[PDB]
Amino acid sequence: ESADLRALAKHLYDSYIKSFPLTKAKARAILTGKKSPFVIYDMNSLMMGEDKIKFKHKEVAIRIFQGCQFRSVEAVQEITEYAKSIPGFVNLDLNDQVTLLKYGVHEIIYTMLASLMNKDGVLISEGQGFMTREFLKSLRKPFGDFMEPKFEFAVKFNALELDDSDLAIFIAVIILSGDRPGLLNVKPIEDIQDNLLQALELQLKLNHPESSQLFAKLLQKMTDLRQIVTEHVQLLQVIKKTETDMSLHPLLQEIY
Amino acid sequence: NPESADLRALAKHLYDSYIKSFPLTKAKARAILTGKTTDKSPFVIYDMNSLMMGEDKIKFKHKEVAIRIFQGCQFRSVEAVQEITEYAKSIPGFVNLDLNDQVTLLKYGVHEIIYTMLASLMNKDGVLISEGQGFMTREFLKSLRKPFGDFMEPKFEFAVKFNALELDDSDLAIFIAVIILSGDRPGLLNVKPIEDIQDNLLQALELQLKLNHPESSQLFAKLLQKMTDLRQIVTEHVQLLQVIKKTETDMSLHPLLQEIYKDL
Ligand SMILES: CCCOc1ccc(C(=O)NS(=O)(=O)c2ccccc2)cc1CNC(=O)c1ccc(-c2ncccn2)cc1
Ligand SMILES: CCCOc1ccc(C(=O)NS(=O)(=O)c2ccccc2)cc1CNC(=O)c1ccc(-c2ncccn2)cc1
Repeated sequence: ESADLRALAKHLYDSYIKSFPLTKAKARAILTGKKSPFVIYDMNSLMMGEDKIKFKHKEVAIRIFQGCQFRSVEAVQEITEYAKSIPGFVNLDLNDQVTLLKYGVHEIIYTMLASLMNKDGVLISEGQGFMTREFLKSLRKPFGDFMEPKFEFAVKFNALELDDSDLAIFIAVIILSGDRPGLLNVKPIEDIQDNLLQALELQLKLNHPESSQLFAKLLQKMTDLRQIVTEHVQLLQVIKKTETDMSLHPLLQEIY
Repeated sequence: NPESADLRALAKHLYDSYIKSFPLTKAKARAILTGKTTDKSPFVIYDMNSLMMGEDKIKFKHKEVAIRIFQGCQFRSVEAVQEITEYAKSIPGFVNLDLNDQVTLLKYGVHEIIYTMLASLMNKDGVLISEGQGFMTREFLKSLRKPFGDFMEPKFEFAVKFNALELDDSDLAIFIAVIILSGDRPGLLNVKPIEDIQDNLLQALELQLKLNHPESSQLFAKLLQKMTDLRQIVTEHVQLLQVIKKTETDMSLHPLLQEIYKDL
């Protein structure tokens, strides 16, 4: 029966590679120094950064915020495509699929964002750039505390030393969460997640035999992700409440 | 197997201490709730006059109606902190930790445990109180004057889902131990020795659920995911309390609970 769990793990790994360009293994090689990325450590390297690498992604703090928004919008489509490759997912009630993606994408965004972070900064622009933790923290209120909680999570998350093959299954487990509000048919969702869970459990045991209770430790990080997401939502609200300089083009805002 | 043997020993030790620290077990609570018996029948409180006669029939160990009920839950919570603290000390390695970290684990751990153990005392219709002598309906509690009317409801919602896991006391003893030894608590000085203990606890829990619920696929994984639900409930609860102290300036909060809420 473990032959089907290994097949599922492989299936998911291949799909994850196809859907997500910048893998963790690639990002790690770049971060550690093993064709260096442009570094943004202050206002002037910022200015030159957009001059050089030029991101589709007026005020500096606002321009950075909006850039992260553009990337998350792309990430949602990459995630959506990955979800469709998870066995059983497309066979679910279409409203439920929509629901699972709607509530799942932020958790996955921050999970995968950790792959792009170390304690010193984050890879941006498909790894063409590196923007420092301190520079981000130096953005005026309340933008200077937007990325920081994510860095704190990443550092803890990255200590688990997961690889791409591990994360492919973990991500799929997040998507198939039966507790999302408004779901109409919870049974096949938890039935699929139960199977992904077994796959992840086995994967972690074979891949990290020396890492005791890694499975448990990973599931515990769910708490952390969700806390990060609700916290993020709340900051977004303050940006909405205050901040008049956030208004984009009518059509542009529709996209977000 | 010699590994497995040490894990079973740890499970037995924990279940034993749990029975010793917590006077009203889930097993007892379920016996009262399912109302099979004639000696263990609770007096039911479902409205005001019912509550009034409750005060007579029920010996409570410890003004306005919502307030007397609030102060009632506050007393019980404090009693629970004491019970949990006593249980915590029995967990191997706990008392050997940095004193400041022992306190930190308790501070952030006790509410998650209170609402875990509170689920043992609930069904969809209400909650056992005063050592199972009383039963207060969910509707009566929901009908309370705002904002007291919605203090208890999120706990009920959690409990019915949690209860569907069908855990028994021997399972819960270990799960509660795992909650206490949480290495991700804010302000922990020495994370590693906590994590090492928690690691051992997680092994014990995992084996326990497999032996006790062999037909329950991924119960271990499902139980751990409930820790997310617990965090949420505690967060909501604390926010609710901050609302109260501003609206109800004549309402007193117990100092121990206050110290727990402080910078939570
Ligand atoms: C692979 C998953 C997606 O990557 C994500 C996803 C979400 C987020 C995110 O939620 N950001 S955020 O919390 O909304 C934020 C707000 C204000 C300042 C910093 C961050 C960020 C990135 C990472 N950020 C970037 O890639 C990025 C950052 C800055 C720019 C940028 N900087 C200067 C000018 C224009 N763009 C472009 C991209
Ligand atoms: C280990 C089990 C823990 O039990 C707990 C723990 C926490 C809480 C809790 O946090 N409650 S609460 O959310 O603060 C709340 C306050 C007011 C109305 C509804 C809810 C409640 C109970 C349950 N409540 C009671 O046991 C209780 C309820 C009512 C009375 C009471 N009622 C009327 C008059 C006097 N006492 C006494 C105890």
